Amino acid sequence: KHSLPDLPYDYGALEPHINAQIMQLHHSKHHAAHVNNLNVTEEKYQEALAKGDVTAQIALQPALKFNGGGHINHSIFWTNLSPNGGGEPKGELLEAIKRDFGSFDKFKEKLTAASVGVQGSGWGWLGFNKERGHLQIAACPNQDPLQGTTGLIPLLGIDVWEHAYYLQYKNVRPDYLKAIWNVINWENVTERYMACKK
Amino acid sequence: KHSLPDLPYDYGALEPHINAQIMQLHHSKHHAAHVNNLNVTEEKYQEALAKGDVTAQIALQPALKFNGGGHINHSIFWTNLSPNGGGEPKGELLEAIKRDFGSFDKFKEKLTAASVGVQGSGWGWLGFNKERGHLQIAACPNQDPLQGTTGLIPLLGIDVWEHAYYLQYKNVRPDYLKAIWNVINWENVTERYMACKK
Amino acid sequence: KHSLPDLPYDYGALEPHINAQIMQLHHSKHHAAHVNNLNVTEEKYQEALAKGDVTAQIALQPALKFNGGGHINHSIFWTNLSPNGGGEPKGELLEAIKRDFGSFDKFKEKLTAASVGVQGSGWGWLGFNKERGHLQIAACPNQDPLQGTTGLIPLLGIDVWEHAYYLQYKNVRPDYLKAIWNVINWENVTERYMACKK
Amino acid sequence: KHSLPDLPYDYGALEPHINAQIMQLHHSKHHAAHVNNLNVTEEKYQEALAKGDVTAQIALQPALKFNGGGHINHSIFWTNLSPNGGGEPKGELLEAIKRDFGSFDKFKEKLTAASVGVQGSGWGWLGFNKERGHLQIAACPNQDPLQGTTGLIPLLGIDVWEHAYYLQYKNVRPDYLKAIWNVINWENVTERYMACKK
Ligand SMILES: [Mn+2]
Ligand SMILES: [Mn+2]
Ligand SMILES: [Mn+2]
Ligand SMILES: [Mn+2]
Repeated sequence: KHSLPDLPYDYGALEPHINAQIMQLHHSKHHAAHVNNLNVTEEKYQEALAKGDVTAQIALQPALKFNGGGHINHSIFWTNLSPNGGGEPKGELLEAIKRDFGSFDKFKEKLTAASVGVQGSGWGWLGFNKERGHLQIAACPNQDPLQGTTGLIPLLGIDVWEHAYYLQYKNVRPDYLKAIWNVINWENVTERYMACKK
Repeated sequence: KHSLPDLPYDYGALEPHINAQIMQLHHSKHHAAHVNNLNVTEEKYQEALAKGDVTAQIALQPALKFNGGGHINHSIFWTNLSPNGGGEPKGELLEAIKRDFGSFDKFKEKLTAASVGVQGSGWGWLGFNKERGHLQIAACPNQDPLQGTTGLIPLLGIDVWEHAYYLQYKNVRPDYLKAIWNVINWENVTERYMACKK
Repeated sequence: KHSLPDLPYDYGALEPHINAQIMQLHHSKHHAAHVNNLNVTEEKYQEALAKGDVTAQIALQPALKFNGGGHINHSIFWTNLSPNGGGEPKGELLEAIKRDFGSFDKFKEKLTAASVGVQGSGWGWLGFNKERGHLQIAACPNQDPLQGTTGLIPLLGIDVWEHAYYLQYKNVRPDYLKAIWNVINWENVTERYMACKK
Repeated sequence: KHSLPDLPYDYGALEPHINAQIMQLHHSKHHAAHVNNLNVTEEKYQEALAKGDVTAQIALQPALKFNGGGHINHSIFWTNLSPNGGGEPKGELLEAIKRDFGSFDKFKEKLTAASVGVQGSGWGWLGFNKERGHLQIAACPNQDPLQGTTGLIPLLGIDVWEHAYYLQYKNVRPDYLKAIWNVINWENVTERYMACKK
């Protein structure tokens, strides 16, 4: 049974970068719905699987990927942010960024571009390519999860669905991108990165 | 050269169903952006086409469909709404609705379902299948335009991108859908339908 | 579990419309591989579901849809053909074909077009739309199954993957489509169609 | 106006790795049809563009990408092969492969996996990522061209559509992949790679 995880901070902890109304709706409504729907879908898949009903398993894929992915994505997203975040990472993660993108600032331009480049709903990601052994930027549509659809280990995700920023920045997604850099929990991203050094 | 058409009414003409801030942003920003992006992309295609640069033509497709589609969809959308709208259509359109969907209410349930069913950004459409000579409902992702991607002639469209309802209804897309029926310009939908019968 | 069904005829029973080597490979190798891969994938999904591993479920979707779809599609296809086939259906099925497509010949022109119109691998289908209560022609990419991805009930399928015809007709898919009508099992298609009106 | 490029060798020049029947059909029929379809589509697109018909432009995208990509892909493919090729590439290309994939053998395994991994019709590619300045392996569906859809510069392509191997290898695609390494034109692959060093 999946559950809506608790945020590591209060709804207004990311102000003024991401306002309180967005955090509350995003978490209590959007993420919550993904969780509730995911549980129903999984139960239905178990029933279809037990019956060897292939058509039913196939028909359930859209809801499983969408809500299952949404659960994966938002859960990671909350840990990627912090009221004590911002600045730049340090140590091995910082060195990997320089090595793979030239500089931290160049990395920001790249992740920003991937995030701004999404037409429609989606996510921008900084990931780790296990076979190439280096960092890699990628964009995902709707709620398609990074690992489940590309194989890359997610380290940092940026939600660019309109509900992630509209109330505060309206149509100007770029302003939202410039703002979010102020609340990134580089400690969490670093931990996720080191988990790859397994 | 494509141009941003003026709305058929003022920004606040659709209150309280779709508020003034939504109408103004939707038209002055989202649609406005599609129009220029479309014109720039077409001029770019003209140059690639002239040079027989196939890679260039292919790389421009996402922008052309997204903004070209954005222009087509929103242009139809404004005409589909009216401060004097609402109610039910009459004549041949209504009879086709009864014939193809059973009743006006059943049709409403079906278009609402298709619209509510869009995962991510998209549109819900009531269209006309010229091949079969009857009505047909369909959903399109992002800005993919109905006729250009399915062959169906657009009669009535419902924008379900979060920017079309979020500032007012937040995450409750179903409440937006319920509200929009109050401003449907059935005169315009009937016109588009009869034109398929020219 | 799932197992490879036996053909309702010998591998060379559809000559000279579809030669023996194609029937043999298509059934004993292609469909066979789909079954074996399906069983393995279902087992993997059962494990991922039990552990609540959503990423694993997502990652397995491509293999599940492709091989599960492959098993579904080929199983129907074998029953849709017969050495004692060809001609035209009768009774209610023919009645619906005339009503929904104008005539049997127009129907053939339409399904033929949808089949030849597949760019890449896929299938052409004559299905039944339960909601609208009438026939509907649709095309599906790769092994995506008709009902699982469109909701339409499959009645007659035309495999347009190159392995369904290349050994005999090479690149000329139209020649293959022209020939297959000589072996369509209208008894089976009528049976499927009657099962829908229940 | 686009034209079918002559092969750099005779149809039976790649025996016994890729027989003469496949080479003749692949070039004179498959590639040839893409060229014709491309010219016809480009012309129709020019007509639509001139009249500002956005719907017409969108409707033509599938045929343009499919046949334009087809022309791009096969044109590169022909130059990627040679009766005097095979073995390992000489010069910097090999050092780059060692750097980015560990060794030549590892490189072959990955490109083979990416090629065998295509479900349905498609291509396997060894490309060059200009932004990251290193080699990168990717797979593309149907005829979607590498540079046009991913931005990666094509260096070596492996056609895995069934028409590229079925007449000779039937369903055993892995045997086709094994055999193709014997005719790789590393001179051309290096030529394409050096053009990326700029
Ligand atoms: Mn979100
Ligand atoms: Mn909109
Ligand atoms: Mn098949
Ligand atoms: Mn080919």
